[PDB]
Amino acid sequence: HWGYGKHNGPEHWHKDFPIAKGERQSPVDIDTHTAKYDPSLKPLSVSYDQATSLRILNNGHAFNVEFDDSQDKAVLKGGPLDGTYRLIQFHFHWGSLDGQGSEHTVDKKKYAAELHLVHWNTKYGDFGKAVQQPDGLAVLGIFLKVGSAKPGLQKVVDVLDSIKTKGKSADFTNFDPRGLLPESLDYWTYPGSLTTPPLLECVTWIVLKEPISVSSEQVLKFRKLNFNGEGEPEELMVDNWRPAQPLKNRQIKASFK
Ligand SMILES: NS(=O)(=O)c1ccccc1
Ligand SMILES: [Zn+2]
Repeated sequence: HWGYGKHNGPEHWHKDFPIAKGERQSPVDIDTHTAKYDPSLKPLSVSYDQATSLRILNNGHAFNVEFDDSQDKAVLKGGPLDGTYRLIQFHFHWGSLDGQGSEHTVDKKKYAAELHLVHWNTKYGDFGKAVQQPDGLAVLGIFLKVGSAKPGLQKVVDVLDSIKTKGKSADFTNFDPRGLLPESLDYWTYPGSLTTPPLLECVTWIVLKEPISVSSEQVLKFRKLNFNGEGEPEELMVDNWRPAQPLKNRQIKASFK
């Protein structure tokens, strides 16, 4: 099965998932000087006040905080998006060291980690149908740098001990994802894909320019998670990021002048 090891990592994925070499793969390097301000972008609206988190799960690749998406509770609208996109889950990608871990890069700079808030287009009824559409998903990406602690992340950090290994889950109700955002909503946007198999080309990426700061201690606890299941040889869950892919026939647009 696919993973992030030398034997099953990003360089191998194309053998099971040929779209890995496709025309709109993610992540990409964001060359800030080539990205162009787009006046046609509408104001971005992140509306998370009624979010209903449910559970946190170690899926053997990362951990997902899952939300109730049976109604328009936490939604993303505006910006490059047509219509309403509902939050279904968030997760992170991170490194073994502070100098790597992000999937997107900014002028080739790698951040320590990257948060993905995953949303599906409500016009398609469910997530499964949405991933059969070129505009099925919107992922809000947020970079993490190591510095001061992020208070809104601590509840996540403290529950990780209970989901150490693949397949473990825990209740995670009443978590407010608003606490994971930076001050500014300035962003870059481009059409791309899921960054893990099945690598489906359904995503409008919205990558915030301002990183959030998290403490060394917070990211260290991410690195104590395990890729393996309980009772199996320990393989630390680190470096669960795909590197930047060819931009090909795409333009990255900026929300800011
Ligand atoms: N990593 S990502 O593109 O946000 C992703 C989201 C949902 C499923 C698989 C991958
Ligand atoms: Zn992701």
